[PDB]
Amino acid sequence: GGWGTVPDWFFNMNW
Repeated sequence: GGWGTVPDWFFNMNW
């Protein structure tokens, strides 16, 4: 969800 690492709604949670 924020281009980071762990997956999320958008792509990868920033954190």
